[PDB]
Amino acid sequence: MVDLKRLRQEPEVFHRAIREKGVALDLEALLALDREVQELKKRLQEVQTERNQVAKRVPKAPPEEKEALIARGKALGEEAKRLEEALREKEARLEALLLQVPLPPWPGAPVGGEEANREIKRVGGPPEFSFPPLDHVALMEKNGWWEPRISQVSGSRSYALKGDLALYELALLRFAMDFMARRGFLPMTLPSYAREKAFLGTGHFPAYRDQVWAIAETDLYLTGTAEVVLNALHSGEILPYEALPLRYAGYAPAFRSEAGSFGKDVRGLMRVHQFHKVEQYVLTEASLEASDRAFQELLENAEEILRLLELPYRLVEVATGDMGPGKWRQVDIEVYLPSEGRYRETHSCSALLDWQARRANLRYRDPEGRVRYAYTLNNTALATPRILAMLLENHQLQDGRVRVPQALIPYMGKEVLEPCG
Amino acid sequence: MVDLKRLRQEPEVFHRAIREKGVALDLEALLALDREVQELKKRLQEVQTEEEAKRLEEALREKEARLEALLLQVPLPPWPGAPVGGEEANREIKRVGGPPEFSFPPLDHVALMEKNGWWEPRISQVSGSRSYALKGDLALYELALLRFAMDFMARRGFLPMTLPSYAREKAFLGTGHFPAYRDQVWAIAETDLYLTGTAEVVLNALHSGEILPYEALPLRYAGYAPAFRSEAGSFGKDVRGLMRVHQFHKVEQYVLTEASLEASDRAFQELLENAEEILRLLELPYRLVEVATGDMGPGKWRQVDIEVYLPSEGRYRETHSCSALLDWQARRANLRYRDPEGRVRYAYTLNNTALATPRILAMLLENHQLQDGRVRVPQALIPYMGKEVLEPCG
RNA sequence: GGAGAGGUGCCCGAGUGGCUGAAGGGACACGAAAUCGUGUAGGGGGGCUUAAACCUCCCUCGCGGGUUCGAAUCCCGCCCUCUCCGC
Ligand SMILES: Nc1ncnc2c1ncn2[C@@H]1O[C@H](COS(=O)(=O)NC(=O)[C@@H](N)CO)[C@@H](O)[C@H]1O
Ligand SMILES: Nc1ncnc2c1ncn2[C@@H]1O[C@H](COS(=O)(=O)NC(=O)[C@@H](N)CO)[C@@H](O)[C@H]1O
Ligand SMILES: [Mn+2]
Repeated sequence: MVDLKRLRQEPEVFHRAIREKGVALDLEALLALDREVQELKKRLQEVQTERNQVAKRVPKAPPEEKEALIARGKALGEEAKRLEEALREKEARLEALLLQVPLPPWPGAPVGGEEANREIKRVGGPPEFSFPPLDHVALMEKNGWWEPRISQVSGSRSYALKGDLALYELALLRFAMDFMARRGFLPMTLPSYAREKAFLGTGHFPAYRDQVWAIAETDLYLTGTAEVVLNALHSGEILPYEALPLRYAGYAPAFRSEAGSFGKDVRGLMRVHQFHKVEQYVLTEASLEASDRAFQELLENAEEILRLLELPYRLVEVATGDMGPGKWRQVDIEVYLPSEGRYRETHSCSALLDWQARRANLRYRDPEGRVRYAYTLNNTALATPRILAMLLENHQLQDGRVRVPQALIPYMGKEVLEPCG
Repeated sequence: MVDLKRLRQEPEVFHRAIREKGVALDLEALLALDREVQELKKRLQEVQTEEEAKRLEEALREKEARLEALLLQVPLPPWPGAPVGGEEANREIKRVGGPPEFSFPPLDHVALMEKNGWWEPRISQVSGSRSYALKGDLALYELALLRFAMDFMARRGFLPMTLPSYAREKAFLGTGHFPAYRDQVWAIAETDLYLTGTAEVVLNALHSGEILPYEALPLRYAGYAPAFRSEAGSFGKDVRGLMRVHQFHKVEQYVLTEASLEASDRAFQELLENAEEILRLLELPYRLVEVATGDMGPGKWRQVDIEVYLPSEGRYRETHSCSALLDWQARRANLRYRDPEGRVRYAYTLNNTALATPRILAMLLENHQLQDGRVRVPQALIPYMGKEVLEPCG
């Protein structure tokens, strides 16, 4: 959600954002409807002022006028009722249009679609094996960690791990939580479902609604990320300035429909319906300086996690057309997956300024007493099992076993993962 | 699913089981409908030796479809040692550990959560009633308990597994969750998928259609998966806080064994001792409860619940539920094995909770609370938490 | 799936139709141990103004709608909380 007052006064700023982000939105029709709504409000307020007048002047009034004054206030009520209905319809349509308005991206973001995504940093590189390397699926098959029977049970885009790799998945999640905890972030375990209000607050609705699984015969939807829950926690609250910034490390199972992924990542751990993810969520004051600081921290935290996992990664600056309607800036972190001979996303670091805060009604009281919309940020801490794909391939041994990075030995109690069958 | 031939030979035994388990099922209408399917098969065999033949096959389909939906409701006879009656007839087998002694008025787990800021009650507005969200050390504690249960089970000879929380209809039918407990399961809209209330649904479905080798038996699985349940109660101390919620985490013990009462009794005992030893290591007072036939479920041969003591309520609360189902699930899920004589037989299935959060946290908080309001960590969990006492956040 | 009790400002809480955007107590801040005094919601129009400040009007007493001359108060739907039952 953008500032409506700012939208009226700098509309070309938002029209340029619409184009660069590929949003299908008629900004002029939006501005036309807004002017209708504002006019109709003025009318309603005119009737409501008379309503309140007449109501105040009925009690102490001469009986000879009493009848006429009550009948007059009754007609005022019937007209306000007619205006409220007209205003209710128009504001509904204006809401649907306003939920599509994108936030203008930061100038440094490449303008274009996915093609314009541009690498900015690279740490470590493709490993050089003195043996023919195996893909992660094959490694799991060799070590007996893969349960292919799960597709018969649960359908495509499902997975089930066996043996040490199952314990490895749960260790990776705790490894990420412990890391985030000792970086100042408050750990939280959260549910994986919420009502529509929460998806509207983050921006997942309406733009990404087909990516969400709904729970039938309920008003609930399965969340694809703990961001949905963490962002909705403080809706309608006016937080104190001294509480800021809020740094949350929320773990929750994730569910994703993966609509429109027909033909992409059909086999493996890369693109499944249900996974595990530890989320970084930051709520800070309405300051570019503070947002830039939190953004850098979220990136560094994710990078450090990958450094401890001993994985070669790269940062990618995401282009306007691949960035999302609400994003000021987005930087993806990609880890190299040899079997695909290319880097694959593992994290997505996003600054959204007040765009989510204006949807979820996230506000704080600054030191001077002014209530202002906060700025929100989020980034992956660690998500399984996609990360396991890189871990298996980058840490495979000659004999087909998989090493465990130094930082994970205390969690697993072994230096090399033991096979099952 | 019960054996058809067994049902024809001894119908009185399955009348007794319907009465003692209280199943809304007319067995005489099922038997009559079974005879009616047999008569239609006697007409077709006379046409096979010698349009009218296709009309008898279009009636057969309908009759068989009705018979199948009605066979899925036939209960398994319980073991004689099970009390007859409802929940009131549940009999305490034993109890281990005494109620805790406090030199101060104990707090309930919600109050302990409020005091230390381990609670996020704002989740009710985000996700609706009957939800929870943990903060600080209690959040870390929940994840520690799950890894602890998986490490324990893995050292006890069970194969650890991380599993999805959704499956197709066949898997719920295969365990018995469908059609009896359909209204306890959330469906995923615009899919043919349903959210599982227990990893039992996935573990039982894995080997559907396979003939397992005798040597591979017994199968011992410790599957972890988030759990989803449509009914988490309404309000009150029975559901308040961490006690009953729509989504939770559970580590599931699941055993598939050969078709012998000896093998099943051995497995049943193992599932108990595992949960008991988990509760022992968690330093929690618990008790075992034999479940009566009417509170047992249609497919259960024997069910023992394990309950843990909750001081604020001065009562025991169910934390584990240990079941033996003989081949009642195997006949639904098509779980078969080859015995040493080379004969294909339906296997026996068992399951029991290993550990489920966050309900177990309610007992942990109240039983291990200190005077100042902190909560100590049992020795078995210090390596997982890195501290002896849970520190507060807010 | 039911029964009863509720939801008011920073919190507890008074309000059986207008004297209530709101008493009293606590908390906090400021000013003049205890005491006294003052202060203590958000949103949106309009006037004036560069702006701010100031003046004025409208909406919100969990959310939305309805009744009425008039609603925090009465009705309806939804949401949440507590206690007892159902599963
Ligand atoms: N379908 C999927 N299967 C497996 N992992 C996935 C899937 N979708 C996302 N992930 C993992 O979750 C991470 C976050 O995904 S994201 O949508 O791009 N970003 C977010 O959700 C933000 N909340 C920041 O985490 C991905 O980088 C990837 O590691
Ligand atoms: N709605 C719920 N909220 C919190 N915990 C629950 C909930 N439902 C079940 N549990 C926990 O999960 C355990 C297993 O529940 S059970 O249905 O009785 N048993 C099973 O599901 C069997 N598959 C064995 O686990 C319970 O004993 C309890 O500890
Ligand atoms: Mn209910």
